[PDB]
Amino acid sequence: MKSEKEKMLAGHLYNPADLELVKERERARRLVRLYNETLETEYDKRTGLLKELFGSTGERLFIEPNFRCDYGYNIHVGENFFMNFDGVILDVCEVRIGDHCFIGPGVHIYTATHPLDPHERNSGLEYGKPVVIGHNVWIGGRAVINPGVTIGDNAVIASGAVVTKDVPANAVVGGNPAKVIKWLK
Amino acid sequence: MKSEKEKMLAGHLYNPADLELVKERERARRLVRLYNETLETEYDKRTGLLKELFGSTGERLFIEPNFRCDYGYNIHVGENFFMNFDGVILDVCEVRIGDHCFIGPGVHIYTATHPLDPHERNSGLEYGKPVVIGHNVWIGGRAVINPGVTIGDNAVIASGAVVTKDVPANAVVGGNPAKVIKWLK
Amino acid sequence: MKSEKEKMLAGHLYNPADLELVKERERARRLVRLYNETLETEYDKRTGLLKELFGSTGERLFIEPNFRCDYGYNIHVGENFFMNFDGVILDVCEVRIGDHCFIGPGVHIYTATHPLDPHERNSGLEYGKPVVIGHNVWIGGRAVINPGVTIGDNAVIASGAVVTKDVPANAVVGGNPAKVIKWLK
Repeated sequence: MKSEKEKMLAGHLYNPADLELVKERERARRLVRLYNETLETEYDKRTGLLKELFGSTGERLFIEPNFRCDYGYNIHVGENFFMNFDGVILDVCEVRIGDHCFIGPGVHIYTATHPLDPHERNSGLEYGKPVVIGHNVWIGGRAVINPGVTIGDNAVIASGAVVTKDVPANAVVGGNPAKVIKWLK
Repeated sequence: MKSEKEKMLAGHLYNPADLELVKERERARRLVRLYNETLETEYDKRTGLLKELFGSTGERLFIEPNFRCDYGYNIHVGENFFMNFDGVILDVCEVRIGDHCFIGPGVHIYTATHPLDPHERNSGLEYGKPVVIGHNVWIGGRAVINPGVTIGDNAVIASGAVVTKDVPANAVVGGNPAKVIKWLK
Repeated sequence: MKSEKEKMLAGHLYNPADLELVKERERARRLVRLYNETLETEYDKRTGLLKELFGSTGERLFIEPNFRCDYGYNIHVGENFFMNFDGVILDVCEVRIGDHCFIGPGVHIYTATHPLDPHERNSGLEYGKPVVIGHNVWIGGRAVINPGVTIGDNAVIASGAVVTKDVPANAVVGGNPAKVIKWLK
């Protein structure tokens, strides 16, 4: 019989008050606290903390504080990852990001969600849907990436865009709900 | 013969530079500073601080740092209140929230506003309009709730929604300005 | 024969990893760290730190922590400047703001941008376009102001608005992409 963690990772309904999940969120918040307190010149300390926090990385990555996440271990980024100030990644399920990603400030990436149904939501059970972002993606500042979304290679998300569905490779999308506004290839 | 505080709470034009109001904002920011500095495992200290800061609460509530507000005492939340990372509540007038509220990260709830007219606005005088949120409401991350809005029981605010008008009970709204996208239950 | 800083300020492609630019960014973050750590009652220290950080100011200005910026010296504000909690100003190029500005919380002002082509963007070279904001402007909470935008005197930006083009004087804009929704006269 599946644990709440197994249920969470599998995209099934789970209880976030589970003791194992609580311990793991406290661990993520501890590492995030240490991260957000580092000085602007402590690059090596920052790299080390991020490689410890995330599930996987490439050689190089840089994130401006403040940063926020749920678990840490569900975040997998490619080479030369960059995220500007005040980002939030709710990584209840996997968040997999490709190489040479540029993410602007105040960007929120969500895998966490609730049942829409009033009665179901009030159970207090939640679930997640993974987010996949390809290579050479630019996510404009203040964008919102919703659970279950896949963004294709070379795509561009306009600043302030609320992305509610998959974004094709080589597309620029913007607005809310975001839609294709330009093709690059 | 009304004080600036009395005019503020009544929804009339008032001067925020008023000494009494300045002191109360200083007090809110002090409690918010103490709150934001608490460690991820300091649940009891957090509960205590929020109960001191807010006008009223139910038995249990939890907010992820960072949190910001203006006064504290104008915020009234129901049972099992949860607000995720980096929320802002500008509580110049009352913000009343029902039970079992789930609020995502980076959500802003405003009761503070200015005159549209330039001379009127440069008077420097401001005003407020209260916000009322019902029971079993889910406010998606990065939503904006404007002054004067009432959100009905069971409603869902999509991530990134900018809510400019009342939301019926059992409706799902999304967009900017938010509109009804479906009905529930 | 131009330095990366000279290309940056002139709106040309530049490399942010330039040693001079890195030094200058570290200075800005240092001063921003000192600013964000100030207590709610340290008004004089706050005023001094902002006049050090910014390119130019009027007599009086106040920003609620947290604040973020890239360089500081490209930010020029007019008399009686106010910015609420959790603002971000990416001042790769000049951000010039007039007198009596009220900026709500969580507002993002960008001058930094990337090429749309992924090979061109993957060069890692970036560029900037200045933002100009007139006098007596109200920027609603959670607005996003994109590079190259000019906002006219007495304009009002609705909360949550994503401003992708110039805003006429005496106009109210709202939405994403923002459009004029009311003329003030």
